[PDB]
Amino acid sequence: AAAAGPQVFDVGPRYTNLSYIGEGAYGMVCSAYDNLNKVRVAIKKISPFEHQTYCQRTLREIKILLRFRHENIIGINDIIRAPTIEQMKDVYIVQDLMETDLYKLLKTQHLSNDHICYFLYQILRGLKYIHSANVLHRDLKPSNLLLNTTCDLKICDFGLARVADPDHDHTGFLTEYVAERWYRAPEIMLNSKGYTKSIDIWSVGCILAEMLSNRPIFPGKHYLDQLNHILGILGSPSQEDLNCIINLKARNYLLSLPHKNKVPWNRLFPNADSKALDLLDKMLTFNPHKRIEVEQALAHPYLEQYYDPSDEPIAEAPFKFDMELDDLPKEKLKELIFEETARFQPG
Repeated sequence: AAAAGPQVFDVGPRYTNLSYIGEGAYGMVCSAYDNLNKVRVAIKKISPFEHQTYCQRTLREIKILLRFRHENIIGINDIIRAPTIEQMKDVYIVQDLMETDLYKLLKTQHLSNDHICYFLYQILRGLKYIHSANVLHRDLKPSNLLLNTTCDLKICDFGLARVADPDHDHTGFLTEYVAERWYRAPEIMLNSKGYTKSIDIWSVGCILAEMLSNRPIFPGKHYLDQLNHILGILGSPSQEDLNCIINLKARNYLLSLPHKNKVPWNRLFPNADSKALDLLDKMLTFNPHKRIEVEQALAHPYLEQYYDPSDEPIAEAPFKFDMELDDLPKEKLKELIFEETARFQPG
């Protein structure tokens, strides 16, 4: 078995000339030469079978990525695992090699207006598909946007993704949340489980702001600070938008805060295209009901060079029902992962 930083990175006959390209969630990532397609590929080694949580996120990601087929969503090209459940301790996911991600790129590179526009278009084109499958990504952020050397953009990391469930979106004030703090919609901190499509549009809005300035727009240091950051730019919510928050504890928290006026986007982003700021405004709308939808965003004048709804496909096979994964034991989840990965076996 081939070794790297040894641990075991055992990827069969097909994949050779391994190079460590960092750590991931439940294992390590290497590039490799695909001896069959004659290209360098990315391979992620995953070891989740000890933890119900790691199993759930792995199964969710595999089920979604295998069902989805879209230019702006990372595909699974292969999955390497032992031929039996008993021998399966690890799973290797083979994906297109993407040389960087928007997180890494924004560390050092200034984006041209043309790059910002093309990246935003591709994010929303991928997100249109995701949402058309009745799926929410729920963890959109620069590190989950992969880029290759020709600036093709692919959304990745569906470990926190859920089937949309607007009916069951309500929760109490200060409900604990998993997805990265700085990209969370205001309603997550107030009264939302993040089970509606509008939470993903907020994250895209945050990413657009970050592309315009190379710094996170709402770098909250703590759960409620995320909201003070948002209201420090957007200003105090309107009476109308408060009237939409019926949770008394969430509404009274907002009422307790001193009045804050809106900071104009052109003051924050003086170098920005005016059309980009108009669209930013509509994505970073406090009220999730008034927030722009993905298809409206694609149709915005900022994106007019790219917009072509005939070339913006939707999903053939939406997830119509909850994937009831939350209270399945590890052992069943391992069986489902085994079954889900069976198509890639010589077998």
